[PDB]
Amino acid sequence: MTTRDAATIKALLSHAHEAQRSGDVLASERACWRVLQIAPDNSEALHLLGLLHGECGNYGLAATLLRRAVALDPGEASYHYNLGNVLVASGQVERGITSLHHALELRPDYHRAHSGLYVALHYSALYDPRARHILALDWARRYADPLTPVPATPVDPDPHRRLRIGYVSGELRCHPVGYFLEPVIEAHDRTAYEVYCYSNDPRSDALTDRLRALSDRWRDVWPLTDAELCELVRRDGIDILVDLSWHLGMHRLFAFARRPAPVQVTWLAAINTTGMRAMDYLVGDQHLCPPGSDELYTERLVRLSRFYLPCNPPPDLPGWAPADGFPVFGCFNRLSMIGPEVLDLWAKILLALPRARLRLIATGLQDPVTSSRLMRALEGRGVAGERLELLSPMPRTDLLATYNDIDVALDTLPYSGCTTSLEALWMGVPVVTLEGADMAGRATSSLLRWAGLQELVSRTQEEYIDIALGLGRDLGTLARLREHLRRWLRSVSMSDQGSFTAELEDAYRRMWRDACQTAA
Ligand SMILES: O=c1ccn([C@@H]2O[C@H](COP(=O)(O)OP(=O)(O)O)[C@@H](O)[C@H]2O)c(=O)[nH]1
Repeated sequence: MTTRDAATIKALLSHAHEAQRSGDVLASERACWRVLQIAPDNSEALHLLGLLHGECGNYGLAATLLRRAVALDPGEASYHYNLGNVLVASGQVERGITSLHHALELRPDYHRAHSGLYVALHYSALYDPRARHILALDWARRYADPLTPVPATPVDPDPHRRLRIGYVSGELRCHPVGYFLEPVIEAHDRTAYEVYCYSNDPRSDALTDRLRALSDRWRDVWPLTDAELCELVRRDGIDILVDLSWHLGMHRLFAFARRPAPVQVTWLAAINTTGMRAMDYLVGDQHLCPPGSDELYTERLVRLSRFYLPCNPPPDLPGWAPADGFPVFGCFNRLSMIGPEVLDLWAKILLALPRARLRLIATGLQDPVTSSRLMRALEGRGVAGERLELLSPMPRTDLLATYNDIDVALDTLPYSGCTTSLEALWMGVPVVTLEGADMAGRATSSLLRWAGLQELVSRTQEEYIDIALGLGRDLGTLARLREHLRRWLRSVSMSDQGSFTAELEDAYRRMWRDACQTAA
């Protein structure tokens, strides 16, 4: 006789895939375990448990589930793809890049692995701006530019009429994207603009409920094809469509590829070009996007004369403590951003201030394997591993509150942080950064320059060290900077929401004028 197993597995395996596509993680996981109880060499279920734990941040389990899936079926490109992403996210950038290469070698038309690879390069100093640029263009040429028509003249090209703005993202939720979009959506001038949001992910938390309520129109987009989304955007009559996700998120750039709107913009998540002809504008700022940078972008750079994001803090802000070995340095950035280049500098700072402690908080630090590897990485640079204190990730306000126990924040290179740096300043903690010759290494350099704190902005790695040393020694400059931030916080709490979105609206208007104008 034979067994009904194969049928039971298949029903569990499709149920598991539905559960994960709809957002129900705990249900997809338990179904994957049920498959492995019956058939523990099932590489499809190993793989899916791999993804889910990778999304949850358990990179230790994730990686070994995905490596076992690779061993059982090494020809399957998607198993290599997802292993590469886990490895990059865990801090092992070069090992992940290799895995991403394998996925492309096995399936040369893998558009998600090609993006992932493009993204991954920004976490490594080994790939210059020319290499990243080329790979992006290569992607666009393959998957985007074939779909793109020539720019048509806008419908009802009235330079002064009320404009419809469409925000397209798959991280409209408790997430940097959602955090910076909320103020913009609330403060948009309804006399001159109308706000459509296109949510490209099913996860709907308290912030999505707020974004939905603040939007004029909503639209849940994840179940639609790119062609279906295009005919939806066209029917809504969107004048300016905005890519909030970029290559880093659950984007919808093949819908953008077709030019459903006459003005198409990438903003907020972008750290480099999309590579696409179909993207007209990228919205940055004057410090963020350096003078000779434009040749690196298919989009036209829009250098706003303020910081490229709204800096007003949330209402539920923990509020500052009276302060409290000194000094405690801090870096609450993703592990992908903490590689060999940064660790070399952080070690040199810790040798020169032999009592100072470094405090990292990120996803993956719950696993002993990844915290051990980080401790050992520092000991190899002559720094005792006990001086390094690693913490598992926390809720937003709980994390904000732990800045009270930090004297100075350190920013990553070559991929500069952004929202962690802003969060630090909100809690009266100064941030030391390197200004890279590169948009991806300038999110903090810009922020700091626009907030008056140019003295915390190094142009060289040895200057980075010196600034961090200077702050660890002098209590006075710390108390000066803590007050500068107290005044800045209040100023930004009051004006910055409306001040920013007016400057952005000014940019949207000039994009629109120019679209109508050149039809004459
Ligand atoms: O343990 C953590 C770490 C981060 N975050 C939040 O998620 C964001 C992720 O920032 P990231 O680590 O990607 O660095 P960034 O790119 O903002 O510099 C932060 O701003 C925090 O608000 C959190 O809730 N818990």
